[PDB]
Amino acid sequence: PETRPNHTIYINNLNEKIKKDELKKSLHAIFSRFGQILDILVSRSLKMRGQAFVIFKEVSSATNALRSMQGFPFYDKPMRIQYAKTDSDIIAKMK
RNA sequence: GGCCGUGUGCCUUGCGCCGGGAAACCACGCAAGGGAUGGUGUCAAAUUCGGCGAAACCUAAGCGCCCGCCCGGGCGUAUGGCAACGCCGAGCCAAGCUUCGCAGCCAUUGCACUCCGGCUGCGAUGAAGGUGUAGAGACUAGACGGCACCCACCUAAGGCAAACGCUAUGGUGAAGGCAUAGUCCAGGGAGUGGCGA
Ligand SMILES: [K+]
Ligand SMILES: [K+]
Ligand SMILES: [K+]
Ligand SMILES: [K+]
Ligand SMILES: [K+]
Ligand SMILES: [Mg+2]
Ligand SMILES: [Mg+2]
Ligand SMILES: [Mg+2]
Ligand SMILES: [Mg+2]
Ligand SMILES: [Mg+2]
Ligand SMILES: [Mg+2]
Ligand SMILES: [Mg+2]
Ligand SMILES: [Mg+2]
Ligand SMILES: [Mg+2]
Ligand SMILES: [Mg+2]
Ligand SMILES: [Mg+2]
Ligand SMILES: [Mg+2]
Ligand SMILES: [Mg+2]
Repeated sequence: PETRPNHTIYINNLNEKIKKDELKKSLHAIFSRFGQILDILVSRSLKMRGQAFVIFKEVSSATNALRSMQGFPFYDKPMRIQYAKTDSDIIAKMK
């Protein structure tokens, strides 16, 4: 249902057809009114397909995205949203 | 269609040998013979532009030489030819591969930060191999070629085995297709004309 506070959020169960260059722009404008966004990682590989990571500036921007856009029908499919249990390599360089 | 020689290519044997390889066996340098060279299926495309190199054989202008000189001849001799054929640069190519773009189905609910599941469908791509390279040339199929597999034989590194050892993803089963089987038309047989010496 929910994991533990983190800047990055683990998203799965999505439409597995939209291209990498297209899906990055499909998440930019919709998930912007929560705060500053860092980077979005998308992979079409068998392990990572239908899965995406989204990183915000602060926890407040990440928690707002967790509640306001919870279970949004993204391309005819609702999305499962959890916090990333493992910290990203981007955040560790800043801390 | 058959004999007698010539050169070049080819394999076998016998011998050289800073080479690659674990070995088998490739690669080379040469010398002496023609006995020996698996199968089955599959692919039929690009076939273009230039350049380098060549023996046997054909020939003798220039040279030397001799007919005492000249006049004419005679001799040798490629730097002239033809050509088996050895390659090279660029473009291009059918399947089987190496890697990407898009579609389609079968899967998969998956926490990753460098990147990665299958199968058929074109399009693009690397590594072989081919074309270029036949008597001018043209078309047809095949194999002696490309690809996949099978068989025989050798070997045994890696893997397996406590171990005698076992096994190929390693090799070997010639070159021809610089036109091979064929059809076709060039060329000689069979004219005339140019160039050359
Ligand atoms: K002969
Ligand atoms: K050796
Ligand atoms: K050839
Ligand atoms: K062994
Ligand atoms: K020929
Ligand atoms: Mg024989
Ligand atoms: Mg044809
Ligand atoms: Mg004279
Ligand atoms: Mg005279
Ligand atoms: Mg002679
Ligand atoms: Mg000559
Ligand atoms: Mg040529
Ligand atoms: Mg031709
Ligand atoms: Mg042998
Ligand atoms: Mg040929
Ligand atoms: Mg020939
Ligand atoms: Mg022929
Ligand atoms: Mg004539």
